[PDB]
Amino acid sequence: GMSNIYDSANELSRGLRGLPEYKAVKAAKDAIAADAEASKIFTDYLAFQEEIQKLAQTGQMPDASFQAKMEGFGKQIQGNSLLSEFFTKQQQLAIYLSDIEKIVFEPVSELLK
Amino acid sequence: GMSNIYDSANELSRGLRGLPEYKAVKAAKDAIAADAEASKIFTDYLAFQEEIQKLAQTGQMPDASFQAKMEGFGKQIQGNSLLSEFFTKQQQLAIYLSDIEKIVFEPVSELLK
Amino acid sequence: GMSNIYDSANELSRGLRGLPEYKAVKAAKDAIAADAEASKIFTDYLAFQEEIQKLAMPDASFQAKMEGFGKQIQGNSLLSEFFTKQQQLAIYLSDIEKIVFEPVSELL
Amino acid sequence: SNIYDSANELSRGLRGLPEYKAVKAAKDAIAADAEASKIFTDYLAFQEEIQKLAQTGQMPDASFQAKMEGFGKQIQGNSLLSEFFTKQQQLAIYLSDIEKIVFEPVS
Repeated sequence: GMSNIYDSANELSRGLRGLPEYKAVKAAKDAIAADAEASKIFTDYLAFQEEIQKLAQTGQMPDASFQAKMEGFGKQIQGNSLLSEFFTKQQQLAIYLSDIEKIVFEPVSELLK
Repeated sequence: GMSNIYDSANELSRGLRGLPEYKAVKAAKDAIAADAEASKIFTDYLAFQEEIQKLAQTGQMPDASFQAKMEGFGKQIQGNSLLSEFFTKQQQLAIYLSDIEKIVFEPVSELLK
Repeated sequence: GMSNIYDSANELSRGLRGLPEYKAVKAAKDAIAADAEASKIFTDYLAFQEEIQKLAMPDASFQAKMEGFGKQIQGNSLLSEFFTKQQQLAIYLSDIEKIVFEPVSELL
Repeated sequence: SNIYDSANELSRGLRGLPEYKAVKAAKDAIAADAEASKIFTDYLAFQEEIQKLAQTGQMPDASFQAKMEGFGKQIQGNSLLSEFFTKQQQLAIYLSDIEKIVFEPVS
């Protein structure tokens, strides 16, 4: 009953970790970590995440510094094979997980109505 | 392959629907839709929640007005037994839902944190 | 042009710090800092702020916890003095912000 | 030297900044061009999106990074947008300082 929920959650989990797209993102993270150059840009993009929370108090007008700074980081990612691999594999996975979400939480949607 | 992932996602939703906890929130939510006044407080509460979580991106505490508002909603909830039955029962369902979140969906998102 | 902006800015800054409403709030926050009991409730309440992020259906757990801190606040005089005063100040500040940034508003 | 007087004096100084004047000029020009205006409107909708994405703790994904990259190209390829985004950086320093100096010591 409760066991059903956790049995199915576990096998759904295992199944997703078996996807070539999961394998690829994880291997890609490991390759960023082994690479000085990739790793440094990743760590800085990570640190840039809080500048995005700044934005959303200080953001009625378009923030030109932010634009340039985010765009800069973008171009660094595109020019680094390890980083663009990570983000494109991550994106493919999040696409697939989003359709699984829809199935899994349909009984909850039924409760918002 | 992606077939068996879908089978597992479909099986997990069934389990959710099999939870007595799920069953109890569904009965509570319907009893609220039958009542025109519990619906209005419920509707009003939901808009108040989304007001609260707009403070999520300012990192500011809820002030005396939000506190005053929540006191009000809390009196309305406790003195309306359709509302109080739903709130008590949603808490019990909530644990399962956040467990599913945790086991299945959060890991892909964490790739970005 | 620039010096002007910076002088007016200084003047307004010192003016706001000299408002009785600003002082009332600073004195009330200091009183919390000096009361071991209020200090802890306040700290706890600060820590509940990461839970309104997690607020990413009505969350019953959240309403109860939030309702709970509200009552802890109304039950503590130092806390209920801080929040009341802080609100009075917030209305001034917001008035002033409207004036100062009206030229930016026109840009939107 | 009361607060309303200082706050009014301060906003009039803003109006007087060449940096302000240069941003108003570039916003109005943009207002009068359908091309530039829709990108502006879209960019702003996208800022909102970044802002809401923000609070999740995540990095912007490949898709957000690509949206940003698209807008970058559009701003750099459109003259009225280039003028605005450049003049906005310069004004931003003054707006920030006012925030820093006036408001955060009482908030």
